Amino acid sequence: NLGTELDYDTFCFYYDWYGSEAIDGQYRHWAHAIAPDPNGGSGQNPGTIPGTQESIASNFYPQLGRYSSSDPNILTKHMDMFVMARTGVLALTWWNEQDETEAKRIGLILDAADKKKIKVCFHLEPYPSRNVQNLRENIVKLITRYGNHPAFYRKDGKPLFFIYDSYLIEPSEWEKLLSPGGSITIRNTAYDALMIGLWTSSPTVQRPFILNAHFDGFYTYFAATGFTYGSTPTNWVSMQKWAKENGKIFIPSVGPGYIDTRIRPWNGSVIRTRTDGQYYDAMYRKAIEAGVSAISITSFNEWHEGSQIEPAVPYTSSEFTYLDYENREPDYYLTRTAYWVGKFRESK
Ligand SMILES: OC[C@H]1O[C@H](O[C@H]2[C@@H](O)[C@H](O)[C@@H](CO)O[C@@H]2O)[C@@H](O)[C@@H](O)[C@@H]1O
Ligand SMILES: OC[C@H]1NC[C@@H](O)[C@@H](O[C@H]2O[C@H](CO)[C@@H](O)[C@H](O)[C@H]2O)[C@@H]1O
Repeated sequence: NLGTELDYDTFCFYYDWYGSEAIDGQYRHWAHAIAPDPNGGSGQNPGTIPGTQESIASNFYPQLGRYSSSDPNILTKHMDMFVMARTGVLALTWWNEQDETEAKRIGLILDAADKKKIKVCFHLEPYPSRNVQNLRENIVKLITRYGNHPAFYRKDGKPLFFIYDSYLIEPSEWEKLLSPGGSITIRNTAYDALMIGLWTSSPTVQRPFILNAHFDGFYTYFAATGFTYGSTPTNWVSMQKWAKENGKIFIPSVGPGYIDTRIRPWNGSVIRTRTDGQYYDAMYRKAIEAGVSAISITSFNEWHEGSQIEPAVPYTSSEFTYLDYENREPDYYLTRTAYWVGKFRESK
């Protein structure tokens, strides 16, 4: 009873797409295309970020440098950072890449997590031609391949998946997978799981979707307050009330800030400034105050979107002057997370 234990109802969104030239053949994701402006006309030549030491695809700079997500020693350090933050579940981005380098990374992550008693669940992304049939096939593959790993997450005996952009699939399709009567149901099978869909817009649209698709719960993802109805924290009390009334699990997503203008220069309206951690505090406070049973954190290391709690350091190159953690130390967002985990556990 030290107040330092991992919390297993706290989920931190984790990305394993970073590479080094040495380990992966390229500085993967540190190099990144610059997205054209959706409202910016037809002849755009936006360019790319080369992913050199001076110029990486983030408005911030990692304390660990241009790391490889395949590097066992980087993984060990990340797991130690999870321990520091008291975040007991790593929610791994999963893009269905069906290649051996990804299979290797997933094994390394599970192994490194287990050494620190961290758990892993999968964040199922909108991969090409994703539909309920191949989703089932991939759920089967993941549970079969990893269900016996000691680090594989379970809640009251069930695996848990977050489904990004779930709303892109019709409720009549979801019901085949998620209804107890569905033609390809996972309910009452070896592959049953808590399915947590992405709540985006207004209750008028989202309430029937969640009910008719038979999702077990919902999350909101976006670190930038106000980006969607779901990511507007003043809605969370109301959202929790509905969740409780309808037997659903609400897992609001909290983040320390947002900025993606290195890769999306036209997207400045979505910037949310960290102000020495006050933004993080405000958002985490709203989640706890809503009376939820679980909280998700956006993100551990989505460096592109500037939502990361992973330690960042001050850096000025000839190419760019990076943002940093201002008056706070590089590990401030890890220790502040630990602080909020404590408060969460206090009132659970
Ligand atoms: O405009 C860039 C925007 O893209 C991403 O969000 C998109 C999508 O995933 C979401 O489902 C909807 C919800 O309204 O919005 C976009 O279409 C995110 O990367 C976001 O942070 C970013 O601003
Ligand atoms: O994990 C859910 C959701 N979060 C924000 C992004 O990480 C998004 O993925 C895409 O955008 C990133 C850059 O922010 C890009 O590098 C990646 O290729 C896209 O998939 C993700 O689905």
